[PDB]
Amino acid sequence: SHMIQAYLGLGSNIGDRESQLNDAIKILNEYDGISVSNISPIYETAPVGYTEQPNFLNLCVEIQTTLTVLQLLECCLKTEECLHRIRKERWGPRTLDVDILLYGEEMIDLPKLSVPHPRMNERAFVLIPLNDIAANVVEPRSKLKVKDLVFVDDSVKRYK
Ligand SMILES: Nc1nc2[nH]c(S)nc2c(=O)[nH]1
Repeated sequence: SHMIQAYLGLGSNIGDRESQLNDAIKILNEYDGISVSNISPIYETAPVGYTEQPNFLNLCVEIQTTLTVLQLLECCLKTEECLHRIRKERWGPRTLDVDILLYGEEMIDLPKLSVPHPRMNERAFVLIPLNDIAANVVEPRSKLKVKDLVFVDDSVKRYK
């Protein structure tokens, strides 16, 4: 029953984006082994990867968890599946991504999962809201605290 502090990155660009983020946090906190303990501000962020698609809202969440990293990944996938479900066929699918950004101070390298997220230091839509709740946490690949990894990116703006 060793409690680990972990940080998750959440994002949605289709549908009621703020509602997708809020629901994901609520679902995650409903698992017995996960307690949501802090939430970053939401940021609106230009899309990374394909450029012709809507802007994302992104945030990060701090959790206190007794789950293993792979148990945590299970809860994340179960939460994505759930919030992807269509409401009305004609309104289209909904999106939500939930990624594990940090799990304690551990480095994990498995075929099914790398934590810290391996290219997360490339992504302002991760590091800017991460810095609001995890400024002093050391990211173990780089050995930098989040506050020192974070960089200026004008494509990421506070949403509210
Ligand atoms: N800004 C931004 N771009 C993204 N591309 C994918 S895929 N996922 C995301 C995301 O969550 N945010």
